[PDB]
Amino acid sequence: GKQFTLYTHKGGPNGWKVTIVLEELGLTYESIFLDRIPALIDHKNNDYTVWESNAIIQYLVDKYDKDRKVSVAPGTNEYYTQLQWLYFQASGQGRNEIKRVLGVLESVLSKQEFLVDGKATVADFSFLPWNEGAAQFEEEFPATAKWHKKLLERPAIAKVWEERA
Amino acid sequence: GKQFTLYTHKGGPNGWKVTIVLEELGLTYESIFLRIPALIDHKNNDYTVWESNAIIQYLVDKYDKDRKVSVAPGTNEYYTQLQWLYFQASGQGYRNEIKRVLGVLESVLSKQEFLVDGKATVADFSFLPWNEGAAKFGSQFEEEFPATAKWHKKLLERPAIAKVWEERAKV
Repeated sequence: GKQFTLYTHKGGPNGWKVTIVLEELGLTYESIFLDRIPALIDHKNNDYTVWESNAIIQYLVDKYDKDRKVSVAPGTNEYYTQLQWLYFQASGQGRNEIKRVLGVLESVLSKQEFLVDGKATVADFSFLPWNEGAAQFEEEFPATAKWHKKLLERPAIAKVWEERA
Repeated sequence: GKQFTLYTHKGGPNGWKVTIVLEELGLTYESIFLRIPALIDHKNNDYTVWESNAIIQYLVDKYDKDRKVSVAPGTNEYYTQLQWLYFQASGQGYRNEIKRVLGVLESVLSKQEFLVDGKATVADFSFLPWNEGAAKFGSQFEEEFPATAKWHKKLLERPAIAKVWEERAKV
């Protein structure tokens, strides 16, 4: 049946992150709600199991985004720039903190289209659920607001966003 | 001159974290006191990266080809190692939060020698500076978390890490 099993909590922003990626990659999965988590089991890789959402996401793109539709290649400088943003997102998902995170984002996005290169990647996507909590916005962080809005309009993400309610 | 420039704050745990890896890999570097930390690789057209665990990933993937202290990119173990690096960055951004983190560590290290089955990696190294502060909470560390305390202690005894710890001491 389904290639992956995703263990998550019901409204879990992290589970949502991972789901956005699964959908972007056209991968089949089953979601199981509990109540670390989230966790991913890959039935085509000996039921290899990984947790930490951004690690899960790295695994999905490196192994299953060979077309680089939403990710850069392993072993390139760009990969470590992608990784740096994925760490920034994870550190920032855990006020002035929100504004500081947004400030960094704006400082980059006002100058280039996406967090790495001029391609939407999982670096950008990783902020969506958190950012759809962090909300006047378009006034103080216009580049970020616009980028966020445009990410939401990608068909896979719009579908996930529907399921999200 | 020095292959890397590391920007960091004077007593910074994240800096020490990165320095551990630079030394384990025998790479030349200069430290400048002031995200931060940030690393500049003069042998890679001054490619520049920040976030200590992204920096560290960069350092092992490119410069630990012998796999002395890391696993190969592409393998499942790589993603497990990555898992622990994210857990290190997150879990340690009352202080039962500390005991929660140590709890997770203990549940693993009581059943296996290191975080990634078999050998010490940067996954293990990543916790060292944070763990040093946490063990300044009396002896609840070695009492509640003996596997973790053993593991931590033995990591500190690695020559390179001992050297970095002398530097960290005098700094």
